[PDB]
Amino acid sequence: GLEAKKEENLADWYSQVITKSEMIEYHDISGCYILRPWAYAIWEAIKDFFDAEIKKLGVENCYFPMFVSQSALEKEKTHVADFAPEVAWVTRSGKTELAEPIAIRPTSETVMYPAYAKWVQSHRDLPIKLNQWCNVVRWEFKHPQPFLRTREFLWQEGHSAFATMEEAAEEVLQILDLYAQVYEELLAIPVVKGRKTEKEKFAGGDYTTTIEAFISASGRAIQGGTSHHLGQNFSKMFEIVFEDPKIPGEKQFAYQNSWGLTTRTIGVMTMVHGDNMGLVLPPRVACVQVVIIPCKEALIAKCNDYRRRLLSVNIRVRADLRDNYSPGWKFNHWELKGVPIRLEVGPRDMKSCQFVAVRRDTGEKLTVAENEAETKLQAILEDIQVTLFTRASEDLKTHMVVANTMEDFQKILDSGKIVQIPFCGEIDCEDWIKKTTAMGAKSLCIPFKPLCELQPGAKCVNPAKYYTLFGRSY
Amino acid sequence: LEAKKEENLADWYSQVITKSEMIEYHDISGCYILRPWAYAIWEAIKDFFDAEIKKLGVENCYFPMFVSQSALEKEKTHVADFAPEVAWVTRSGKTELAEPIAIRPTSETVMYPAYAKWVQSHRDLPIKLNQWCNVVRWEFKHPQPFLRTREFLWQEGHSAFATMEEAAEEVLQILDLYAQVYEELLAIPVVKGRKTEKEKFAGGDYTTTIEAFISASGRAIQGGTSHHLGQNFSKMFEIVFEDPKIPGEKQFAYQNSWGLTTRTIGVMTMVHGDNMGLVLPPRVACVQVVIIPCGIALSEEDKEALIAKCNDYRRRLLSVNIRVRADLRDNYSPGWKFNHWELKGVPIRLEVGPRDMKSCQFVAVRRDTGEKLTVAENEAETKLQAILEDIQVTLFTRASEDLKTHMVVANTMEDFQKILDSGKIVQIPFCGEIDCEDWIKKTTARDQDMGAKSLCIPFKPLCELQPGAKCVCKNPAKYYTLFGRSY
Ligand SMILES: Nc1ncnc2c1ncn2[C@@H]1O[C@H](COP(=O)(O)OP(=O)(O)OP(=O)(O)O)[C@@H](O)[C@H]1O
Ligand SMILES: Nc1ncnc2c1ncn2[C@@H]1O[C@H](COP(=O)(O)OP(=O)(O)OP(=O)(O)O)[C@@H](O)[C@H]1O
Ligand SMILES: Cc1c(Cl)ccc2c1ncn2CC(=O)C[C@H]1NCCC[C@@H]1O
Ligand SMILES: Cc1c(Cl)ccc2c1ncn2CC(=O)C[C@H]1NCCC[C@@H]1O
Ligand SMILES: [Mg+2]
Ligand SMILES: [Mg+2]
Ligand SMILES: [Mg+2]
Ligand SMILES: [Mg+2]
Ligand SMILES: [Zn+2]
Ligand SMILES: [Zn+2]
Repeated sequence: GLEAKKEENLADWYSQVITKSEMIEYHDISGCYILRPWAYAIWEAIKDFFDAEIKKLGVENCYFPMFVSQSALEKEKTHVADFAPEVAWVTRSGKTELAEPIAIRPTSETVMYPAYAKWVQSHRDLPIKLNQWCNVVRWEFKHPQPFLRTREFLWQEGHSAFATMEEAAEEVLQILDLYAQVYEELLAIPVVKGRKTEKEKFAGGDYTTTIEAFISASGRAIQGGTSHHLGQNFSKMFEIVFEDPKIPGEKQFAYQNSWGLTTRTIGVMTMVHGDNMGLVLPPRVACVQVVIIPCKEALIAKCNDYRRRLLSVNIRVRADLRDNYSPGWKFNHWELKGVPIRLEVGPRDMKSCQFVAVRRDTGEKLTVAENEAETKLQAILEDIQVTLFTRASEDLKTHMVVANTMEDFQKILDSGKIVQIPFCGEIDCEDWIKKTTAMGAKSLCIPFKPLCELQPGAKCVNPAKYYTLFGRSY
Repeated sequence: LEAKKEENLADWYSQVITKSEMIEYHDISGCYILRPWAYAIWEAIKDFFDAEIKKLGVENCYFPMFVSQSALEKEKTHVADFAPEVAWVTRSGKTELAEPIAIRPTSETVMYPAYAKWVQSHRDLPIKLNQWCNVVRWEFKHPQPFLRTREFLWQEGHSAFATMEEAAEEVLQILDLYAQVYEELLAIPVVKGRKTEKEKFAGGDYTTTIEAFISASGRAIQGGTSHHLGQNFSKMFEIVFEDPKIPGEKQFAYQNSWGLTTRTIGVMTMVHGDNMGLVLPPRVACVQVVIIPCGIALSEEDKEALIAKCNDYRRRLLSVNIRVRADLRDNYSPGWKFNHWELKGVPIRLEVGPRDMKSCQFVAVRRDTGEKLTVAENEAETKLQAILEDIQVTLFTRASEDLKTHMVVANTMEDFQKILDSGKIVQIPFCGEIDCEDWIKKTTARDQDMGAKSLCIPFKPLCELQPGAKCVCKNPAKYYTLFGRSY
């Protein structure tokens, strides 16, 4: 039983939700968390979707080394100068000092791009589109939290190289849309697509696109996935060049993108859809969509007749026929785990050709005829998915509003909301917003489709260049 | 490709793995990039093994890569001989860590502390977890792409059971699955066996293994490992439960652990590769058939028609589940493509030219034999699928007969030494003592014209040991033991 309340102390509600759902176990190294099968299976569903989609775009899977040499990492600013403290360094094997220390990838640009330079000697050799599923380490400064901000995490990073800007620019938005599908269609989480401001964008790229999600219970936004156009910053840095097709002896630098998505997805799913009864799984990612619990031989045969029939309609179902646990225990158990539907069968319903289905999201008990099983259970699963998305949508609309001068901006921000405001775009101004609201508010993204069109000649909260989504964030 | 596999094995191997576009070199010694052509093979192995272990009830998870200094040293999980292979993170940025942290060389000390917390009663067993992950071992021995790399990808399975008989049954099920990966996927024959006392995982009860043979070097290699740990680790980490029906007794879990790595791909390369390059077994080839337009005089519409035919073969082949690629690139000649996909080891090259179209035929060329066949266009799905099956059987049959030729029996040290020096591995009567196995290693080095180590005690040796047979020292022999020079 979960005894914390998401409204009371978010930090202790989250800790008990991830542990009692058997998603997370704690490790003795700060910011490192064990992914138990319940959590890992969600990542695997995400991985199945994204991998298939990027494969349609021509991207191929690979695996590059985890260790990055001091020269390659230092080669040029993959990072900016402040990222250096988050890099973990190996300096010895056993008791023997390494001649030069080696770093654990915090990202793989500096591992991959020297090889890209070797593979590209003509425009024939482009595009290169590689993706890897792997683990990366960042010795994070902020307070660690499972799946939101971890010291080690799992991700996919995609790195693609092109002959022209226009090819690259198209992929950036293709990948971002796929990140948006993961959140919206898989995890039933609504997101805002946008571009990072000068201050918040990756210093190694030209522009950074992003999807931002909102976590009501904290009043904070969070970056869900990232898709950069690196332009020619890295190809100039690593000499990824090909020969001009028309002009003797003349070199062109490749255009590059890089994009990544992490297990942070699962934490956002938890923070958005979790309730005071525990985890709530969107059916699309639930490895168990229906759990069957009997409330011997006659009644179980009915339970297994339901479970074979549900498998026959491609529904992921588990029959919890264990005799060593009381039904009440099972109810609590699978509710904490967030199974979308509990299918209860008692002696009463069996004789009636009946059963009761309990949806995890709303709690309604539904009495359905036995014949009705595959058709009605799948209809409930799709309404749970739609219901979870609709509830989080209307929650996002409620907490994302518009203000046009600083005093109005703060009042909404202090009410636990994020707001789109007319913005200079300049770093000095964004710093000032950061400390005036302080607890300080950051820019989240410049939305592709802002709530309002910017008023003719409107000024920042210099003239305004764009409505920018601001808020307190992770 | 310049080098020849029989002349200089190391440079042939370096040339096959790079010109097949499997491997790229890194500036960290013993670390190698897995380009998509190699990684697709890993994915094929992964897809098979993963499905199989799920049938056995094993679940997938992911445990931290970092091992605290205290946890790694807290218990005797490994012999101190392994300490030099552990890589240590000692600082972030320029700030030294208060305590250094180790990179997982294996995950016992990370997992088993959590197993102890999760095991509170008999209800909590069995625990069967598997993780696909990367591991670091600062190898002293000569690193080689995929055979011995300082970072590698693997699967490690760790299971805990209430009873010994459950544990023991799984050890051999996993061993059998490893044997199916090598034999049915990679077409490599293997010898199942048990490791000698010297060669076993010191922390377990017994170690089973599959051993593979690489003829061109006359050297064997450990292809996969499956341990019964008994209760050695459950006692160290207190993975215990009280059976209420057995009041006053602590029930220590019976455990297994098992692992398989990207060494698989290197053995496949070494076993089936030839002087034209890689040879992929159809079962793991990410491209089973490459379609190449030939003979491209032709109007633009005619050329478009010939590409249309190539794409129609590609949809026909996809429709019966053959993995196919149409190399429709206009910037390379057909002859270039022939060589390119041969170096990559594609099982079947399907050539289509304009005369072939008008004739309603195509040409299929098998990578394993080089045989060219003219096939009727209507017969494409059935004939290509039949050839793919015969390639697979051909590759396994060749490597089988090669293993049979190079694995023989000797009952005297002098015969053992002579047979060994001919590039073979040998089953000999062996006492089993560690001192003796050391003796054999340095005598087979001294008296050679690299010492030989024990490979496994075969489950099914070639000959039965005679009553009162004595070892090749003077102690009696306990069992026929497979010996050889090894990677
Ligand atoms: N410590 C972390 N734990 C989990 N996910 C993370 C962590 N740091 C970054 N991410 C995620 O990685 C994705 C791509 O990595 P990237 O380098 O763009 O992150 P970032 O800009 O440093 O993120 P943030 O400001 O949210 O820490 C982001 O969309 C973010 O969701
Ligand atoms: N450096 C390595 N690179 C690739 N695979 C490896 C490496 N070391 C071990 N393996 C493989 O990992 C499997 C399981 O790991 P394990 O620790 O049992 O190996 P091991 O006994 O140390 O190996 P070896 O005798 O080759 O040194 C072995 O069966 C072997 O095939
Ligand atoms: C600590 C640190 C360093 Cl040292 C260097 C770059 C870093 C970083 N933290 C964040 N980035 C930026 C990136 O990772 C760019 C993109 N890499 C590919 C996947 C998507 C990702 O956004
Ligand atoms: C360097 C080093 C250390 Cl420091 C510690 C244990 C080691 C090791 N080298 C080898 N083993 C032995 C193992 O890994 C045992 C089993 N672990 C589960 C998967 C299969 C594997 O056989
Ligand atoms: Mg960061
Ligand atoms: Mg950022
Ligand atoms: Mg070893
Ligand atoms: Mg060994
Ligand atoms: Zn301003
Ligand atoms: Zn002996």
